[PDB]
This record gives sequence, structure tokens and C-alpha cells, in this order.
Amino acid sequence: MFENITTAPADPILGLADLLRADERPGKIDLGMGVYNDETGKTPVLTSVKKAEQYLLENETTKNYLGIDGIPEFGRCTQELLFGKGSALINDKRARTAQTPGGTGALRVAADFLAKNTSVKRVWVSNPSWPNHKSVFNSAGLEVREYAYYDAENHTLDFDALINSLNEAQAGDVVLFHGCCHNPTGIDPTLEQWQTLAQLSVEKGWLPLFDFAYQGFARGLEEDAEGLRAFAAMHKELIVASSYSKNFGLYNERVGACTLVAADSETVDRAFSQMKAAIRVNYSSPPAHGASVVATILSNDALRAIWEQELTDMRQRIQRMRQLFVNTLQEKGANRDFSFIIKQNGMFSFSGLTKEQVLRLREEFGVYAVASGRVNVAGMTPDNMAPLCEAIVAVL
Amino acid sequence: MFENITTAPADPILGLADLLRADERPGKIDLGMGVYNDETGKTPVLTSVKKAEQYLLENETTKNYLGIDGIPEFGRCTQELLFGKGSALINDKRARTAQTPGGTGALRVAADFLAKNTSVKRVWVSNPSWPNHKSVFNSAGLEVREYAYYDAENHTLDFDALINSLNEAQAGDVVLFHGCCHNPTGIDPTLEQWQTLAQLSVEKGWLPLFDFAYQGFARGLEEDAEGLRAFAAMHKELIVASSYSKNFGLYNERVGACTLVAADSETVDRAFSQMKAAIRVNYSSPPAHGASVVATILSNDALRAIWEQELTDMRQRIQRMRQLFVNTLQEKGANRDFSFIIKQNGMFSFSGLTKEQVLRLREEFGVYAVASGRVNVAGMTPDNMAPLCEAIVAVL
Ligand SMILES: *Cc1c(COP(=O)(O)O)cnc(C)c1O
Ligand SMILES: *Cc1c(COP(=O)(O)O)cnc(C)c1O
Repeated sequence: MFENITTAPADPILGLADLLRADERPGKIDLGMGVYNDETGKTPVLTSVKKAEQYLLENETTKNYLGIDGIPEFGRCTQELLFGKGSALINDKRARTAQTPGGTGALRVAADFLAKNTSVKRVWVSNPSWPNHKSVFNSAGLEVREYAYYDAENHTLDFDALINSLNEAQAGDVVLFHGCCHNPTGIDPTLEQWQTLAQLSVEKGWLPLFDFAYQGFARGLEEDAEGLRAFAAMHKELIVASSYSKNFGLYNERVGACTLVAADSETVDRAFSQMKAAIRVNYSSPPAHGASVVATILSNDALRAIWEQELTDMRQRIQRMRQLFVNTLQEKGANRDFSFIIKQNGMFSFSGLTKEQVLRLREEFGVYAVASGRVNVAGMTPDNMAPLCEAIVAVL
Repeated sequence: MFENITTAPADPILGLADLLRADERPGKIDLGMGVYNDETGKTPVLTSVKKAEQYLLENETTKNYLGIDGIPEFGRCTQELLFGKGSALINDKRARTAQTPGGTGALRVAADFLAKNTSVKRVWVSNPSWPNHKSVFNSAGLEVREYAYYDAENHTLDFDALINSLNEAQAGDVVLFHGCCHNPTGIDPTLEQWQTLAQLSVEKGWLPLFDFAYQGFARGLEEDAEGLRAFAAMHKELIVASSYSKNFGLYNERVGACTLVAADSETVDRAFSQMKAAIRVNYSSPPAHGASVVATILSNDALRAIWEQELTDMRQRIQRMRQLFVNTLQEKGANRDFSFIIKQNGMFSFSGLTKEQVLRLREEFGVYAVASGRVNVAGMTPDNMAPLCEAIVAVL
């Protein structure tokens, strides 16, 4: 029965891991997958996380199944982080949160939920966008359409093109927005633009779906969520797929959440019952460890203070590398101006390098980046900066 | 968009948790979901597991993403447990294993894989069977058909009916078998019957799919796998969805695996690439903690010895309760003979109680069992045995 199965195509991002594995060369530079690296080029476990894991080791008395929607505390802490401690959405009980295996897991649950329980047929994603977005929604039988977003020539957000692109979006359509730190551009809408988009969305009858995987990496926890909050203030219904993989450094523990918002508690509870049905037939219930670590940290003043500082330290080291990257490129004799990357938020730099240049960097210099020209700044260190830039300058 | 969504129907097994939650009554007896309880009526963390978690706390240096298929060591230890340390399948590299979020997660991955990459259209499950089996395969767009299995009158396996039921199964069809400790009957085929089924399967051209969630709870680790091994000795292709939720007491960490077997390594690697594609669009990569605990224990002589003993202790306590259950029923003046339950393996007892009797036990006595008459023996203790049996005797 498996005789004629075809070899699956490699994933443009996750597949870089395999190539890096095979590459036997010494000083390879991994600037692919978006994982944080410290000055040493290692991806350490946060101290706040180790302390939480210590706590769980001493106090956990059972591994009995969690409910289908996960740890209740995790859900509450997640909603406060997203909407604000005294949000009306929380007080009016208009939101329900399911703990999921990572933000990717949240996206799949949302997709299965939409495909089977609503009239939704199309999902609009930005151009360019995170490649797995199309893949996930397509697997659920939903078609994906793109809306203009990045201006490759001016390295900025083409708001006019965005609006015009979306005018082709019909009521009942889902429009996907990145909460902050747009992946891969790093360009986010200003608050004014978020507000304008919120109003337009309501009038056009779109169902907003936020992919929020980098809260805290743009400006701060609360600041990075003002766009989503602007939307939540005007919409009756919303869906948020969030992830703690990056802001907690819990990548492999698969910690995320899918939050559903409706007009009232009666409606959201009803809809949420179908989201739980979608989860039941997938993985049944979520993994406890990762989410337990997050809930423990967020609900403890001491641990929370330490975690917030570590998040601040991560954000600041990336910003340092970002400036050092541009300066070194100029220092090494860069062909063109790369100052526009200082304007991008998050772990990435949408460099503008062509597919061939990326291929050559890998082949001839052992420098690994995503074919789209996306480079992981968080993977840069004072030690690999020099050879990194010499290679780039060499392919311009 | 969520205005007209319908309330999802409650799950016959997982839904018992919610009801137990609402029930404010004092001495409720939970004999529903299949989770192990000790003499105290608690579901403790195994000692071997706590020691492993200790080890990980001290040695883990990163939470960086695992590969799509999980921890390689976990996969190897899983294959040895299933096929045998010196199995030809392992030596000829005919098997690939993906770490998944629980056995349920493995079933979903298998289903998505089959639905999109093969001509499979039907899956045959036993009557009766684990309710989520139909639900999971149906969600992937595959139809489920039932084959005779349990003889409600003689409380045994009706092998003749089984064979005749399956003669309606066409080549290319998937036939699902429980590795051991059939859920909910507790009745497994003898080795001779497994062998006969293996031969028939090959001749009819069926694709066997084993749900192996209770390895070690029938007779022992190796013994409980002889049925699967009989099949693996004659088939070119097989799929095994296994779980460590019960034999390791790791329920909420979601630890399972989906193992794919093909004629040769070239074919299995090709097919496996599509299984990874199916996982990529679901949860991306699996949760590390649970599987790390399992790999650590299985690859360490010391920890493995302790774990195997704990497994033995769990199996023996259930067997004790099983005999005490029958004796107490007779002692309390049971209507009919219940000795047939001594012949059932696993945590359950397929009692024969009707839907109304189960409803009444819950309503009037606070005793919770599954509507099918399935009762969790592992949930029985010397303390709740008396009131438990008095309630049952009262509804006969
Ligand atoms: C990291 C990320 C996610 C979710 O990642 P998980 O590892 O599955 O939690 C989703 N969308 C984007 C754009 C991301 O960068
Ligand atoms: C426990 C069980 C599973 C898998 O359970 P998980 O908790 O998802 O690992 C699958 N099939 C049967 C029949 C089971 O009893």
C-alpha cells in the first residue's frame, strides 16, 4: 500500500535543521529557524523556568489527564496577558481559552474548528507571510488568499496596497494578522493603522484571527498587544492563536493557546464546545509540563519579576546585534545601505537577499538563512558577526 | 459568525470527568476513565518517573525544538519494546517512529497520513470498541465499519463471528486491532488466534493498525506484544499507535508514538516523509518532557529495573481488586455469577450492566461508570469495595 507514495517536499524553514545536520563543515552559522541564542550562541533554559520546574518536581502529586482545554489557571493568565487584567472581555466572560501544543497547534485547532462549524471558506494572509500559515489552513480544506503588505522597494508597510488588497475580501472571510513582530518582515502597523484596520474589519464583516507568537519582543508585553486590544474593543468575535515558545524559551514543550471570543458567554460557551470536540479527535488533551511552567511563573510575583527581566534581556541583546549587524556590514564594505533593518522588530531581518545569494551563502560560506532572505538576528553573536558579514558582502 | 453553532455532544468517557466535577455529593466513586489508582485511591507519579524528572532538571541545557519526529532515542526504545531487541524489522531498518502527543495523537496522525497518501477508504474496528476510534478516523474522512468480536451471552471472544465479519473486508482495507487488554471487553485473542488472524490478514490484503496502549498490563511487556510480533513476522506493512500514558502513569504529558513499517528502508523512509508532513501541519513537533522521561528510564538499567517493578505492582493490585470485586459481589448477595470478569485482562471489567443500571448507579449511589457497562477496576480500593458492591447489587 505504500509502494507509490511520493517523497514529501522539504519545509523551507524546518528543513534547514536537516541540512545543518548533514553539513560536516566546522564554523557553520545558523541564522535560520527563529530560536533565541545568547552571547555564547546557545539556546539556554530561562532561570525563571528552571525554578518553576524545580517547584513542580517538589509539588506535583499526579500526572492525571488535564481537561480537554488544559489547565484553567493557564487559560486565565493567558487572557490577562492578551486583553489586559481588567478587560471587559474577561469580566463579561466573552472569552474561552484552550491550552494547545504550541501556537502551531492552536492554528490547526482554529482551522479545524472553522472548517467544520462555520461558513468560512477563505483565509487571507499577508504577502509575504509565515509559510506554514498556508499549509495549515489548506490541510483543513480552507483556501488561502494573499493581501499586499510589504513594499520591497522602500522596505516599509504599504498601507494603501494593504487596504486595496483587502477590499476584495468578502464578509464572512477570515483575515489573519500577526500580533506584533511580523514574521518575516519585522514591520508592524502603527497604532493608528491598527485602529483603522479594526474599524474597516467591523464594517466589512471580517473575522480577525491573530497569530501572536512574539508578545514582548517588539516594545513590551502590554505595548505589543495594543493592536489586538484595539480590535477586541470593536469586535464581537475574534480568535487568537498565541505561543509561549519564544517569550519563555519553551520551544520543545509545545505551549500555546487558542482563545475564542464571542458576543456573550452563552454564545462563546456553545462555540467553545465545538472547539473542544475538534481537540478531542486530534490529541485529546494537551501536555502539562510546559503550560504548568508558564502558569506557575505568571501567577507568582517573584518568578514573574525574574521572567520579565529575562525577556527584557533577550529583546535588548537582539537590538544590540541588529545595530552591530548594520555597522559591521558598512565596515566590511557593504554594497548598499542596510539601515532599514534597524526599523524592523523581532528576531528577524528581512534582508532583501535573493534566493541565489542565500543558496551561495550556504554552499560557499556555511551561512544558513531562509530562501526568502530572512535571517535570524537573534542567532548573531559578537563572535560570528565578522565572518557572517564578510560572507554577505561577498555575495552582493 | 458563531451565532448558530450547535452545542457539541458530550464524550461518553471524557465527559464523565465534567459530571464528577458538578456532583457535590461526598462519597462519589469514580470508576470511569481508565486511570490507575493506588490503594489510597490516588493516581501517583511513579518513583522511576520522579527520578527521571530529577535527572532532566539537572542536565537539560536547552528547550530548543525537537525534530518533527521527536527524540531519536525515544523512537529506538519504542521499537525495541514493540518488536523485540533483536528484531529483523529493526536490523533491516524497515520501521520509522514518530513521537506523538499521546496514543490518541498517534491515531490522528496515522489517520491523516492514510487519508491523504493512500487509497484507504475504510477502517474496521471491533464491536464493541473504544468510542474515540470511530470519532478520530471519521474526522479524517475515513469511514468506519464494525466486525463482530464479543459474545455478550458467553462473555467470551466469538472467533467464528469475527472471521465471518471480516470476510466482508476487501483488500486495501484497514483492520484495527488492540495489542492487548482490549478496551472495553478485556478479552484478547490467544496466540493461536493471533497467528490465524495474521495469516488471514496477509491473504486478504488488509493493512493492520495496532492500537497498543496497555503493553505490560495483561501478562508482561514481552508477552503482551507476541500478538503484534506474530503479525510483524508475516506482513510487509503495518502501523502501530502506542501510548505510554498508562504503563508509565504519564497521562497528562501526552506521550505516544506512531510507528510505520514497510517492505524496505527505502519505501518506509519515503512514506515516513509524508507522515512528517502530516505532523508539520498539525502541531509541528512533539512535547519533550514526557518522552524524555520515558527515554531516560528505558535507556538506564537502574531506572528501568525500578519502573518494571512498579508496572508489575500496578498489574498485581488490579488483579487483586478484580478477585475481591467478584467475591464481594457474591458476599453481598449478587443476583448472577460474575466470575467471568476474572477472565478479563487490563484495568476494566465489562460487567454487562445496562444503560439504565449505569444511570441509576450514578443518580442514586454516586457510582460513576461508562454507559456501556465498563467499570474501571483499577479505581477500586479495599475502602470503596463494600459500598461499591452494595450499590451494584441494589440495581440488579
Ligand atoms: C513561532 C511562531 C508560531 C508558533 O510556534 P509554536 O512553536 O508552534 O508555538 C506561529 N506563528 C509564527 C508567525 C511564529 O513565528
Ligand atoms: C489509553 C488509550 C489510548 C491512547 O491514550 P492517550 O492518553 O492518548 O495516550 C488509545 N486507545 C485505547 C484503546 C486506550 O485505552
